[PDB]
Amino acid sequence: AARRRARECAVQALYSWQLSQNDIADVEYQFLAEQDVKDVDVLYFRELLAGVATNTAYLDGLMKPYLSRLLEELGQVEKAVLRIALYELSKRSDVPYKVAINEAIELAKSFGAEDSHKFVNGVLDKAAPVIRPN
RNA sequence: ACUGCUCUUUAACAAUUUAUCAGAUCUGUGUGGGUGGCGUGUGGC
Repeated sequence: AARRRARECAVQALYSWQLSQNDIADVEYQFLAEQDVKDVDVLYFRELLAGVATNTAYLDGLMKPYLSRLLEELGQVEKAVLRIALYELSKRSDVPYKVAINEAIELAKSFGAEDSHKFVNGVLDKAAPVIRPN
């Protein structure tokens, strides 16, 4: 509710970030200004704002040859969701493959484009090597 | 400590009923166009 789902409490921010292209600090500023969210540990809020570090590219660079399609064609919602889910394990190292990927599959159902989970799960099998000591 | 372990490689068609051989006008700036009603009073004839 609070710890894990925290991600999907602020993927909006990510989305808006990946659409606004402004200062991420002001991004979280306007986001917390939008509503008082209590299903998120503010430490995970700081993680989400830390999810700006350039390895973002690298994590899509992680799958850059491991892609079924192009990158920009992956919608901004999928872009942000997958980018933060890989920011868990590509630079932040929060949890193993099963836990974080169950998260990335369950907490994108109220945002996906009616089929997002199939492709994110089929391409996220790259999450197995990124933590090989699974 | 003590709600939280993969669901498995992206949108997912409406179009529809004789019938066919396709079957000259692109003007104006000539110009009229850019204080009274009523009442009362007075006086006159």
